[PDB]
Amino acid sequence: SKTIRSRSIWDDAHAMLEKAKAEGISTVWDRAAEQTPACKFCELGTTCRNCIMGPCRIANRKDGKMRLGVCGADADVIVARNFGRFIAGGAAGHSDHGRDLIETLEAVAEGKAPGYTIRDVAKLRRIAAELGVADAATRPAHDVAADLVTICYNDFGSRRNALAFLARAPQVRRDLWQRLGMTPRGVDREIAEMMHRTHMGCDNDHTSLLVHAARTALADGWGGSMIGTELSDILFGTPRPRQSTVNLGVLRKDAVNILVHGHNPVVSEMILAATREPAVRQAAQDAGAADINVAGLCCTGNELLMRQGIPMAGNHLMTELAIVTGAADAIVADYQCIMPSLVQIAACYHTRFVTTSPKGRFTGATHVEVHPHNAQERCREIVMLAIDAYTRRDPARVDIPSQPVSIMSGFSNEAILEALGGTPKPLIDAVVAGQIRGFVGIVGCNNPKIRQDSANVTLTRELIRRDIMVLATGCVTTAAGKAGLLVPEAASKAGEGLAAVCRSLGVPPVLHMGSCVDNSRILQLCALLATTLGVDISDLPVGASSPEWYSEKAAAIAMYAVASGIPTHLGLPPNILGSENVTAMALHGLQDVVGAAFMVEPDPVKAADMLEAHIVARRARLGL
Amino acid sequence: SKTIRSRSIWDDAHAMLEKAKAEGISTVWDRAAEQTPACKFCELGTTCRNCIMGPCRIANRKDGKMRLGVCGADADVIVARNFGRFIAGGAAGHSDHGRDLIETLEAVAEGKAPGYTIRDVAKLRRIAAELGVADAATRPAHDVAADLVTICYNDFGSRRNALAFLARAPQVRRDLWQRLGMTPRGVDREIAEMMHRTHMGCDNDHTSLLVHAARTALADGWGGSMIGTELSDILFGTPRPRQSTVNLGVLRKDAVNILVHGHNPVVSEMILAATREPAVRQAAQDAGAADINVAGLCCTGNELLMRQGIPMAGNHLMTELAIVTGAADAIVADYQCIMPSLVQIAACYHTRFVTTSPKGRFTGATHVEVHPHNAQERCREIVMLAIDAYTRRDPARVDIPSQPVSIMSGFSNEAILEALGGTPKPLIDAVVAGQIRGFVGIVGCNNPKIRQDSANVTLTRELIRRDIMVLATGCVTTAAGKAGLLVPEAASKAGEGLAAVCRSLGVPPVLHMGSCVDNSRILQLCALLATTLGVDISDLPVGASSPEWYSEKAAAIAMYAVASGIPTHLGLPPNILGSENVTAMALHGLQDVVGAAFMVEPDPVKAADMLEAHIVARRARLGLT
Ligand code: SF4
Ligand code: SF4
Ligand code: FES
Ligand SMILES: [Cl-]
Ligand SMILES: [Cl-]
Ligand SMILES: [Cl-]
Ligand SMILES: [Mg+2]
Ligand SMILES: [Mg+2]
Ligand SMILES: [Mg+2]
Ligand SMILES: [Mg+2]
Repeated sequence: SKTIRSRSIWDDAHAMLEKAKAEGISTVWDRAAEQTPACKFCELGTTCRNCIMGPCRIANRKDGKMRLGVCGADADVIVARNFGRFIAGGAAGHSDHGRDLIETLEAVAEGKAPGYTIRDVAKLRRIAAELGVADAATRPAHDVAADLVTICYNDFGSRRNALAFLARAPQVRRDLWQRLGMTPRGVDREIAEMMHRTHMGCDNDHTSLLVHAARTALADGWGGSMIGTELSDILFGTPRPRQSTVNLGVLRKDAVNILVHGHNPVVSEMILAATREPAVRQAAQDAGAADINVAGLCCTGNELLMRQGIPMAGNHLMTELAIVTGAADAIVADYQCIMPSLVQIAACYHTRFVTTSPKGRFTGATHVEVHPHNAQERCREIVMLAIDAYTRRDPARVDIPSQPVSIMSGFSNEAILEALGGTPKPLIDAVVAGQIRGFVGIVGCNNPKIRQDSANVTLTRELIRRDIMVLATGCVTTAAGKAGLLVPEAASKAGEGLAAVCRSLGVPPVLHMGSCVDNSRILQLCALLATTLGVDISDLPVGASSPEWYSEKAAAIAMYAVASGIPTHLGLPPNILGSENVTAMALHGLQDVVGAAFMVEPDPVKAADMLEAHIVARRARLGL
Repeated sequence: SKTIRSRSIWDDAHAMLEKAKAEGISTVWDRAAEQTPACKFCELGTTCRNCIMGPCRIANRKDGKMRLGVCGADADVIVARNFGRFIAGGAAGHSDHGRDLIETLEAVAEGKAPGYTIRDVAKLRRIAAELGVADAATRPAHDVAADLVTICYNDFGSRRNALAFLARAPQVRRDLWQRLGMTPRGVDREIAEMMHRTHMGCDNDHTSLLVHAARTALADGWGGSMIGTELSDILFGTPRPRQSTVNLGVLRKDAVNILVHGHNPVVSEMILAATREPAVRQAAQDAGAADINVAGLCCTGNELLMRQGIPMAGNHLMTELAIVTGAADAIVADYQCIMPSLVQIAACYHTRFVTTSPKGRFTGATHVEVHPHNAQERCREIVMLAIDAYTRRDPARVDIPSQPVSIMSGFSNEAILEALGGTPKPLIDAVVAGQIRGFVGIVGCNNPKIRQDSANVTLTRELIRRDIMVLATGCVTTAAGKAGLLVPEAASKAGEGLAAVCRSLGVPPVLHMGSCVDNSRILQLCALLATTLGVDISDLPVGASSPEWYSEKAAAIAMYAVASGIPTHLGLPPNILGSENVTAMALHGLQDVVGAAFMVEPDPVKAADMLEAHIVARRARLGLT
């Protein structure tokens, strides 16, 4: 089918799209077509629904009418407020994620989280000492954890002048933030202040609104997400390199297939542990299965991949198709990016759709709520539901379409530094020598507006060919993985300089650095490289790119990348083009404020040219 | 003009609308007409922009298309998420306001706020003791203040199971909230969680979303707003009854007129103090003025009215018209409900438009930022800017249209209890005897969709005629004031029972209880009455109404009133009618969950009937006639 061919580059997606059509199942692509064309005001950002003096629409008319909202706000204010709330929603997703990790580490410290423990005590003592816990090296681990919990919770309070992890950024960058009024102070506080500023008659200056949008996003990258990443490593282990597989072929016809979907490893790690219990495995055998097969979707899949090597079934636009295989015995979801259509598609089969979070409620789902105190018992209950669902699987509707593709995951900063011998000097030397011209983090989503993973894969191939190492996170992981680029042998696809470094280290030219919260690792790596060189992050040969983004979370990541000094490419524009001034600020003006700006370019080859050009200019700023 | 008559019931508004039209000045009414008809999907709530898989619209088409967003979300989810973010924006406005008061009290306790003091130490010690500060009755005031600051900041953290002031609610109500998952835990936390829940692929159950909307609003009424009110009383004094005046006639042709606008008294109290410095008064006289004349707009005006008796120039839809008088020499703004049109209208005159908050930035304004450590110095600079602007006032463009109307303000709960002799017993006795059949808080805004204050005033008149005492806050204050209902003599307009009680106490039938954050005073009063009677707030003969609301803050107030058990009337619907299920939950389903629901009724006489009928039903359950 020509329609099916245009929706994805992958054979496993094509096969399930044909199967979905044959069974009359509507997918995200079908609903995207129904919503095209979109409302032009909504797409431009020139619409406001923030009070019931409105709603209002703005147009650039010669007769002067509809130039202002009822309150008098112009297009610049309305667009900037909409963008600010958009970013705030993204930051809030990461904020609540990080908060849940704090609450879990606290439950461990109190001895009230059966089945949870401190799995990297060394990192616990290191992070606690870094953030100022007294005698972190020698005090009992639970006491050190309790003090770290208090520091993290205080960053979710209203009394700080700067977030705890912000001290990682170079001094020149913290000084710049302080002067600009951009320093993030509290993870929840910046979000709440954004919602206040965007109320009618509060912040009515587009520049001020965008500066606080930067501050809100920085409170994510250096706050909610960084706390999420570092505490997840403490609770579940610091990732180290390991082999795994990717695509729908990780599902097994002869096993109980449990797909974990969503974001928080507090749930998926305990689902995994439940499947490994002897009596639970025995119950699956008694049902006729060969074993229990856990496979990951989206970010929680990234987390199990990074720490346990659990194979990943797919990314955002693969989620509906994973159920269409007919082999998904249960989906276990927590929150964020879980399309509610999955509840209806699961209803077409035997599949149990299980929700686990009080925040991720889906009408018609099977709710088995999970908290640290009951997770071990509840996750065992959930696996038994999956085994019971497996006994009702219709074999005539099963179609697992592909063979899995080998990948290498686990590239935490700890893992990168260990592969380098313990210091960043061999990496710095390769950059100075020009073997590695720079680094680009390719992050973010899929979007039905772009043929699935076409731009993600093309940009990855273009960059490594130009001796630019790629750091992959989020749903881009599945793209690079299915393209064969997450293995050391993919050095054959890189330019001469990058291939030589990769082969000397035994690593791929594309390093999987984790989930979307683990974009905080890229911030940490840039801060480390800048501090070692005595420069700003805005002087490093780095870039960021989300060629196929969709979510508010992705926009917040892009904003905190830009605000931290990292030129950031987006394949698609945010809904801001109705304000020329807001657009010019995002694409150009921010360069003169924070030392980086957004780029919007749907051609991934042209995006590669633009990212490379910034890297070249940065290499000149360093006199290379 | 028939068009001008239809926009407001007030002569001062009519006069300035005529003047604005003659000078070619566009007002909020003119822009409301340009924006009518509105977008159908935006009006119904059936549109979503929460990701760039969209934007999406939900339609009812024969081919069945556009029933779902690209992610699969239906109309119920989209409408509920939109209403949830709407509520979170209102809660956030009050939240940041309360936070600023915490930071001000902390600066005072540290001795780093020249010109600020603890004006009500007795209330400081009482509130601190109520919230658990050890030895609040005896320790040094600055130590007690530091400990109270810590308790208030902890409610803006992420470690509480319940907000500190929630203990005021009766146990039965706290038990209900706890079972429902509605207990507010952290003022910022609930707002952040709402923004998370409304991200694509998180909370996709409309009942769940509305329950968290209730929790988010409760974190305002029992958190951000109540902290704001109580700390404002501690810093600037507990309101007591006093006389003042209202309407555009409070401006003086012979004076430097400084209009304070916005919400935070931390600024307007220090502007007022600066105008009272002898050297600053002398500068105004040397410029030709008789004096400096501070007048209030919107909530910061309510604040200065309640605590200093400062006359109030007008409410929401009067704000542009106050500049059209040609006598506004400076507008001093902080944040919230400040229409950016005021910047352009000021530019048509000599008026200086001064912003004072890092949060309230206006392109083209004169920014003179104010913080506790520099407010005394900066507010003096702002008043000197106003005196300079006065020297450039064009006398030929001045038209102050009316004579001011006398009002009585200052009815804090402390003042009400003092008028009752120290206890609520005489008020309960009047309620039991049926002299006062019930109480209704009339709160909230103006809205160009309704002839200004027509519904505010008609509802107030209808209720007091039916022996229902009215508690007025926000922009309703100005409406009742200009109607002549905020004075003791207005008992003549109430029914026989309410008139007798009012005359025995010497109070008006309409009690001004302050600004929009001071709607927390109404929550405190209901909680006190419920606890004294041993019932829930949902058992009290009470109601709430915003006949002419517009803001997200007003919806958050309505939501936390409903969630606390207060039947709440809105003159206009929120943008939710695109979902019958969400609408039915708001208007009916909540009744069975929290003991109260929303009502939507644009006819203020019918609104009076519905509010009274709820009051009659609650009086029956108390065993009264
Ligand atoms: S805030 Fe202003 S632009 Fe937005 S809906 Fe209200 S009146 Fe219209
Ligand atoms: S969240 Fe769902 S309904 Fe909203 S814009 Fe995105 S795809 Fe459309
Ligand atoms: S749907 Fe109302 S403006 Fe786009
Ligand atoms: Cl035109
Ligand atoms: Cl508590
Ligand atoms: Cl009722
Ligand atoms: Mg706990
Ligand atoms: Mg500033
Ligand atoms: Mg301070
Ligand atoms: Mg619950």
